[PDB]
Amino acid sequence: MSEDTIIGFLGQPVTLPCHYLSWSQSRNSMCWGKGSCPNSKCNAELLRTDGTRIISRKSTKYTLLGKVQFGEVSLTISNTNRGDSGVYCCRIEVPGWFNDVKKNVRLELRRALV
Repeated sequence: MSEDTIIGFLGQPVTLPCHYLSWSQSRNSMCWGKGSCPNSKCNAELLRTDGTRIISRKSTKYTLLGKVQFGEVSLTISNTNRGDSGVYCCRIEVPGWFNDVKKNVRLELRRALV
């Protein structure tokens, strides 16, 4: 496929898309990280859930605005700066081996009439 790319401003919020309406608190967990998806878990982890909610975070820059129990786990970065560009990884953890859903998301950050 094509992966998906998000265009956003600087000093402004941004939301990386990522769902899984197939979600279950009793079996699913999830993490966001900077960079392409590793072979296991997230690298430069920025957000982590436990099936029903956020359990860890890199800082109050990252947050999940949707509902974690309904698979709405789209990352929302708070103040954005040119440093946040790049590929991010959304990894929805499905148990067993080899079944996880990894999704790489690019993020371009531009300026306006400033």
